[PDB]
Amino acid sequence: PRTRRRAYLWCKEFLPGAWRGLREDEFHISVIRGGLSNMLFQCSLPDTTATLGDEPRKVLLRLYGAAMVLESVMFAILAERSLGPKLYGIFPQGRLEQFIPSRRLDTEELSLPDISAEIAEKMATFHGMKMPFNKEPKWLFGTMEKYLKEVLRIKFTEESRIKKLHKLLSYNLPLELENLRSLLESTPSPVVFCHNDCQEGNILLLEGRENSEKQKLMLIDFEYSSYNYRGFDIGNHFCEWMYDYSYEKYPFFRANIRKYPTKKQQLHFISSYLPAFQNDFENLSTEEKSIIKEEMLLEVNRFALASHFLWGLWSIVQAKISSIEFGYMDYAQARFDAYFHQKRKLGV
Ligand SMILES: COc1cccc(NC(=O)[C@H]2CC[C@@H](n3cnc4c(N)nc(-c5ccncc5)nc43)CC2)c1
Ligand SMILES: [Mg+2]
Repeated sequence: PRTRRRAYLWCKEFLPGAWRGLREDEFHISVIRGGLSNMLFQCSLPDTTATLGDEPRKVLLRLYGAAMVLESVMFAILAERSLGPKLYGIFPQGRLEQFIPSRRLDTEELSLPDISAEIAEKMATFHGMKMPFNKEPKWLFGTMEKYLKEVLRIKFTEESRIKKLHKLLSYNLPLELENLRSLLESTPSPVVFCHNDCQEGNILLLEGRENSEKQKLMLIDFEYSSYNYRGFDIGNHFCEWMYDYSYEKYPFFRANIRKYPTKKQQLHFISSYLPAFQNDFENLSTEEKSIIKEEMLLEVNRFALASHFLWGLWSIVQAKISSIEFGYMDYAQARFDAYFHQKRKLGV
């Protein structure tokens, strides 16, 4: 399109070497993810054109479509620190990032011992770093209260969605949030820099590193990241073991309660997290380690309720406003079913 030109100009003007002197009739762009927001494209030199210096042959273009300062600063910082794709270009419409040869993980891979251990280690790393953002943990209850406010105001026109929403509203979401509030306020959890969306779709498996045991993954997509309770980040990740967003028919996901990590799988994950986060931890006694882990299991199982609640509310608002083809109302109902299931399991 016209879009094609613009993208050519971005690459020509922002990228070094071969790119600088490149013609419009040599530009290779393809869609990776279309839509109206956060569109993703692959852009590349002709296979035929040689590279002057260090310039990449392929880049990823992200377009904002339809807090900008914050996300940009964070992405740049993560690039500088080698915990994210390099930033090659930034502009009002979007950015040019490094193209990492890789694929996203699938849902079932989250439970593989070595994958899970590395995710825990990466999360521990992310959690231990300093970022120029507000350190007060207002994000969790702030976001829930914001989405709850939207939810309570939403009017659907179509009858199907009116009834689905009516069933969700019948839980008494305001009162249930206060129930969650008293539970979580009685559960100490350290405030750390949280990814807040640590799912398979945000975890790259690096090409050529598949044989590495401990270093084959990169966490990406920090758009929800904030200082938050560590319980949320781990609990949210555990919840993600149940949800597979690759299903190709309506509602475009599958939920499987049975796939929530067992006590053993949770212990495996936190056994890998804790030494990467707490430098002393390795040197503690067996009983002290055991005490910490048992406490941490209670912590993250309770914060998993907020994952269900927050993303359930979020998903209701998305049904009203999103352009993505996804069964948002059914996903909201699946999160709320898991919320009540997890409360029954915990006895809270
Ligand atoms: C609707 O189809 C989709 C939706 C999202 C992502 C994808 N495809 C991929 O993620 C593939 C594996 C990773 C590939 N990749 C190489 N470098 C990448 C980069 N820097 N970012 C992302 C990326 C960014 C935000 N969300 C998902 C992936 N992806 C990068 C792109 C192709 C396909
Ligand atoms: Mg994402």
